[PDB]
Amino acid sequence: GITGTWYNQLGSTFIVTAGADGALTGTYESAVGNAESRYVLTGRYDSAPATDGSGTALGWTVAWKNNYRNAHSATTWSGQYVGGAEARINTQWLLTSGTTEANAWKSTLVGHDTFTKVK
Amino acid sequence: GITGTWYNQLGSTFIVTAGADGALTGTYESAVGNAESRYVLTGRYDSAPATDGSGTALGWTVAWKNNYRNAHSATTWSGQYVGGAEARINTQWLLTSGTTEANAWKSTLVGHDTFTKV
Amino acid sequence: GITGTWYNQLGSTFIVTAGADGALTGTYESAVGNAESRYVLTGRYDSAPATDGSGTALGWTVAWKNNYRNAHSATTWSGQYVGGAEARINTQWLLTSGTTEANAWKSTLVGHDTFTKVK
Amino acid sequence: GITGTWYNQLGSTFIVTAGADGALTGTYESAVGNAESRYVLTGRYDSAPATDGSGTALGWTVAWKNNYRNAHSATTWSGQYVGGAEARINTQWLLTSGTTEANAWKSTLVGHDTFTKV
Ligand SMILES: O=C(O)CCCCCNC(=O)CCCC[C@@H]1SC[C@@H]2NC(=O)N[C@@H]21
Ligand SMILES: O=C(O)CCCCCNC(=O)CCCC[C@@H]1SC[C@@H]2NC(=O)N[C@@H]21
Ligand SMILES: O=C(O)CCCCCNC(=O)CCCC[C@@H]1SC[C@@H]2NC(=O)N[C@@H]21
Ligand SMILES: O=C(O)CCCCCNC(=O)CCCC[C@@H]1SC[C@@H]2NC(=O)N[C@@H]21
Repeated sequence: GITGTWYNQLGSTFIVTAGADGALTGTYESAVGNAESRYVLTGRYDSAPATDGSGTALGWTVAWKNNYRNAHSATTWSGQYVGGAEARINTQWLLTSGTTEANAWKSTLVGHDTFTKVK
Repeated sequence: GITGTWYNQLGSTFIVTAGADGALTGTYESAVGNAESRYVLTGRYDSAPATDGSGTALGWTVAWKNNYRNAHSATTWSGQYVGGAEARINTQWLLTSGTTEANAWKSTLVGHDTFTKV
Repeated sequence: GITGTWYNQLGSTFIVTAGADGALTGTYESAVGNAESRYVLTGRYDSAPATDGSGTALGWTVAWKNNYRNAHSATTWSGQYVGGAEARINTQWLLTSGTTEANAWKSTLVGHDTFTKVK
Repeated sequence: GITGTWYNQLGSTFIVTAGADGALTGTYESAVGNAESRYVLTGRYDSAPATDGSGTALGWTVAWKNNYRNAHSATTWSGQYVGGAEARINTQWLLTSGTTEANAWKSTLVGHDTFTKV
């Protein structure tokens, strides 16, 4: 159910393929920030979820560098997939920028994104 | 400089290989929590950091399931690599557990880990 | 505009009074967790906001101990007030529990709450 | 044990008084960021921690505005006090800046600070 095209509240696009071994691979296109075009993403997910009523834990990373731009930063999203008629991935994320050692204290942003599956 | 064996402050070991295009691949062994043996890890890093003096942005994920246990959770570390004599990777992490909807508010833990090659 | 009664998506209630010196004082009643009745809250807010189109930065803390229960934990909410016809306080929070030194790594939860002002 | 003068790893000084019912009052002086002089701080702490061996839960807020500057932001630290010979306060913090709606996604920074009386 994870595999497919998803969009978040900002208009960003997340295209992912879930592998049988727990691997997530795909491309991400961000509606905001210092980004252009597609960026490679790689992640992991729990391929043997609990079967009560719980979500599937997962996470993925994107380094903001492709052939067109490099923002010297990486974002990791951690959250869970909640399947159903209306599938959603609720996340919390951390965006770290490469900084000198003096600005290190302000290298990391934190937010939350909710993704909606197309079709 | 990233490629290698790293250890954090809790006793975990992180073995990673950094590929030429920004890929991070390896295995993780946790010292705490519901965990036993190695777990596969994957991530990405800036394979062209700035030349000022800044660290190298990176991140990776470890889903806590292997052929022995499944804690139904995944951790993502976000931080930066800083080279030099005493190379370090400073990160902050988010641990999300699969939960029912009524427990989603307390699904995520947050912490910080410092990795060194010592 | 901050002063008043607010509710979040979980059904929790936040009654606050904003002082002229940047102080926030009031009571909080949580719909979830190890809590019962009212808990004292104290915080600070930027009493001289930018006047472009931006929110007002603020934060407050609640220690989960009152005369009825003690959860040995404290939550701090950090966010901004966005006034208007439909006033909202968008937050991110950290809940830390007192732990032994060995469980310290798992002492802190992180989430996000959106509050809606009544009337 | 909480009452006193504390310092973090960046050079900031935290002067607090802990009241009998759980109130935290004091002043903060930052060593980094847009900041100059002391800022008022208020918080709460568990005024009846458990007797096992656990730390004391606490939190406080500092709005970054005083009679000299206004960074239009507020930081909240959440963590715990651990007594003993080398008393420490370990925390994680969230720094939110007032933003326009189109910049709300990047309104909040997150970090961790360790305070000692040294
Ligand atoms: O590098 C700094 O110091 C930060 C500068 C401000 C933002 C610049 N942009 C970037 O670094 C890359 C864009 C990241 C986009 C973010 S990741 C979390 C959030 N979700 C989403 O779909 N888009 C945003
Ligand atoms: O504390 C508990 O066990 C209940 C809370 C839910 C978490 C359950 N999941 C786990 O314990 C999975 C293993 C995570 C261990 C973490 S990842 C962040 C930190 N760094 C490290 O090297 N080990 C710990
Ligand atoms: O103490 C632990 O180890 C955690 C145990 C699980 C939760 C127990 N509950 C508590 O500690 C106190 C309840 C806090 C309520 C939280 S604060 C953040 C969130 N917002 C809101 O309106 N309610 C919840
Ligand atoms: O890096 C910048 O200045 C742009 C990012 C927005 C933040 C603007 N606000 C400030 O700098 C206000 C002062 C915060 C300083 C922080 S609070 C967390 C950390 N601990 C400490 O003792 N000082 C720093």
